[PDB]
Amino acid sequence: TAELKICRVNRNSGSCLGGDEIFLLCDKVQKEDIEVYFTGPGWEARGSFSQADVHRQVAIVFRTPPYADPSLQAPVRVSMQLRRPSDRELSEPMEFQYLPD
Amino acid sequence: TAELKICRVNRNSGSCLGGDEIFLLCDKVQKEDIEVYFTGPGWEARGSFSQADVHRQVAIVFRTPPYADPSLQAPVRVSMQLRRPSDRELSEPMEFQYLPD
Repeated sequence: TAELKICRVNRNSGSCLGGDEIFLLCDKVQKEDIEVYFTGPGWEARGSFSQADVHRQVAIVFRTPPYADPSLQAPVRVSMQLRRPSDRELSEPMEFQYLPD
Repeated sequence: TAELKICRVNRNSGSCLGGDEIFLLCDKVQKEDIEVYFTGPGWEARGSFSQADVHRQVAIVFRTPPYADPSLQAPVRVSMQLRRPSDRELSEPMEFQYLPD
């Protein structure tokens, strides 16, 4: 919200086993102070990427973490958004669906 | 090379039928003065996108053009570069494999 805005992603669905490469275009973030959060009832994990994975401050390339359930028979919706660890500011969520692999 | 540089892509392969969504991260570009130049023996096609697909001057999301031949029975490797129409500037080539489809 406010400052944190996801402009586009390459995909918004993905295996519950994690490891899907995600291209996230956004407004200015600071590689040193940024994270990509996945949230749902009883669960929360971050996408994996390095400061190096943040492109010109307006793009993040990371891998989705595995969902809390690897034995998913159907899709589970989860909120994916930018988190600034220092102040916990969150971007507006974007629906992500972990599906059965 | 110099002005033009492709930093990262979501994929380096796709249907010879074209229309695959590509996320290309690059050094700074002019949206009105930028194109994605696919080149091959006696062939050159272009990435389809609008100036709105250029995210903050350092990213382009485009649909690949179809390959010269739809009857691909094997993968064919072609070039993929950034091009700046105004001065015919070219970035170094990145390989892109068109696949049978």
